[PDB]
Amino acid sequence: GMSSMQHIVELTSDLIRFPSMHSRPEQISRCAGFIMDWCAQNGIHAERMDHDGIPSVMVLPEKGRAGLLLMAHIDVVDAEDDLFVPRVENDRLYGRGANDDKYAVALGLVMFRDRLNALKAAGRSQKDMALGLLITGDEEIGGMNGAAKALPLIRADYVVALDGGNPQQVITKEKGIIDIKLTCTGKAAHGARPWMGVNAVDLLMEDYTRLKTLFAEENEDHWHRTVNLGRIRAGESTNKVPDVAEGWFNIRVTEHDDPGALIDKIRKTVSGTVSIVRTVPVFLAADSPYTERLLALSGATAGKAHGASDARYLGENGLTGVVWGAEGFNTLHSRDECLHIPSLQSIYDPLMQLAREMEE
Amino acid sequence: GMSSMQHIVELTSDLIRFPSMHSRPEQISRCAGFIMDWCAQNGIHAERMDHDGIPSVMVLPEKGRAGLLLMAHIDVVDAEDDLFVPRVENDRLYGRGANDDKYAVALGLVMFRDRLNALKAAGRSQKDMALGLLITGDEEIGGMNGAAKALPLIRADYVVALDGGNPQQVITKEKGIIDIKLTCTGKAAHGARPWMGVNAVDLLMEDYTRLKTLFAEENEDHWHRTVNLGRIRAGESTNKVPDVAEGWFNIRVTEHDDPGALIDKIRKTVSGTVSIVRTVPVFLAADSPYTERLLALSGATAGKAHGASDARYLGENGLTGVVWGAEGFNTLHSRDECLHIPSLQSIYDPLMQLAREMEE
Repeated sequence: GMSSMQHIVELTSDLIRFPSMHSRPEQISRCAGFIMDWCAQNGIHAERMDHDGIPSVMVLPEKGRAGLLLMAHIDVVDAEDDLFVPRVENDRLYGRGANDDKYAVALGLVMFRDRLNALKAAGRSQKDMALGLLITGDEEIGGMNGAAKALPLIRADYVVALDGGNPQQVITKEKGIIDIKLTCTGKAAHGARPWMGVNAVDLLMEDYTRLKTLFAEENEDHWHRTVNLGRIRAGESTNKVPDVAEGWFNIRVTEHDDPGALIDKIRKTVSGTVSIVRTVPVFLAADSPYTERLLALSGATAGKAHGASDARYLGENGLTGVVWGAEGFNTLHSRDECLHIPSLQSIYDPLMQLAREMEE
Repeated sequence: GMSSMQHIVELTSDLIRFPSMHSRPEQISRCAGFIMDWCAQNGIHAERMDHDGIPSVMVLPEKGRAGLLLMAHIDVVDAEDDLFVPRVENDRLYGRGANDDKYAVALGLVMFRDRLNALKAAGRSQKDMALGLLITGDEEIGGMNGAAKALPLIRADYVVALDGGNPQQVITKEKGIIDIKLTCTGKAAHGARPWMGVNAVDLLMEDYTRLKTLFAEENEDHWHRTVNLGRIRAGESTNKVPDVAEGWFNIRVTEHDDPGALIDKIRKTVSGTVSIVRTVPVFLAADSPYTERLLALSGATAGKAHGASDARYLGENGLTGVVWGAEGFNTLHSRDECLHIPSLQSIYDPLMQLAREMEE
């Protein structure tokens, strides 16, 4: 018989082979179908939902409920083709999704199987489980059709979003997001006589300089608000002075940067008009005896992360939880993406003990 | 007199009703077809040829030859629908192509018909004409399939490109054009950790700042090289650091600015990669007794202009000519586009006299 550790690496490797990028929606779907089949072949009842083309799989003690809910996702960021061929080197598994986030999917699936098999041997059944899984297909694009739709269906006592941190760091804080569009209006003219116009790109550049002044803080841990000019658009014809320029900025906020105040200050600082595209709140984990117990069981300490996750949906659903994960050496979203294989046990052991303590 | 010019107003108005934009090649073709039918109906022998959907309509005394060739174009830049319904008010004809350039087409055709009928009444025929017409369908996109193809087939003593200047100014010099694309490559990163990337938009903006320092010459008539950033594009997702940014620049050059030297200097100065979209040489009219006679007949003075035209093809075909035209109040390419109707006589009379002098 194969070890659970080896089962997880094998399953993770299988999942990696689906190039489940958002530009390949049928691959996200097929990867979810593979999961449904894996559950089926293991005697595990799972339920699939699909919302506006995004699949989520729920693997629960019973419909609508779990004790300890593990939340993970099967969508991945873009990679070149070679990163969809998993490989092991020394104690590392390499590939897109090795640490973000297919190992977590594999780990939760194996944990569920393992514990269900133990309960069955004792004459108990899936309804006796405390552990449940939520596996979604759109975390990388903000979770609107995945976690946002699935979480309202699940009464859970505690949620671990297995998509961040490391074995020593349970994430209790993540930066929020304000995406804005700045529109600068100049004056059209013929490119043959451009002194008769006012180039709206030059205006947008002047505003960008001004906007950067509100993002002047720096420190070693980069724990401060940041701004990123993600997209710019101006003009159509090469030979006209453009009269409208648009820049889309991705602002990240700490818990101390009130978004409303910051929006007001930005509007006072720039000459162009500022529209708000979307906000994502800072994640602040609720105080919980489950968190204290997880820290005791794991030896991790509470930490903070730059990126937002599906943990942003816990509060709107009155759920409590944290972000956690195995060791990826900060290689997420890169060609070097890997998983430290031995670190799987560091996650499995405390989560399994927690789940068992939560059983009746 | 005005009743005779009214024939040109009417014909121009009919031509304006064809939305002969490049996105509507069938309308360019149909408008050329209308012209061919008009010639036949008026007892004028005309010839059409096409290259990649661009018509050239030639109305000549004999195959391959004219004395005074008038060169004009039927293609127009885009407009809203209401600009294709011609209207007259306050001594002005309004619509797309009213001044750029369907009035000139109409003017040439009416000149040709008027003089031809007089010749026929005196027992002469089309072979005895001095006047010829070249009507093309791609001046607005650079003429490579119109004027570029027709001019090598026509020997003319003098050419008037009726597509610029005004009744007081015969244009003997036009700036050249260099159209470039600048591509800057940075380093992708997630917008949550932007310090891990290099923003290609910042790179492009920095190169644009550099590029401006090569266009620092100033003088009171703006007779110097210029640069216009016409279009900028970077990014898809707000939440990534963009790794490629593109800008398209329209550069104008005087006779003093060698285009190869300037391109080389640009490439040396900017960090990004510069691709040449196209170049158009400076137009410098050859000295000619025909120009001196036209000035005498019209009371115009020689001038220079910032924009370019199909006159840029004269020199490479060994032809002598100038740019001239009726009064459009600089409303080309605008919603206000119009022709001052009384200016037609000011163009008709000197050109008709010059042509008669070339018969003798």
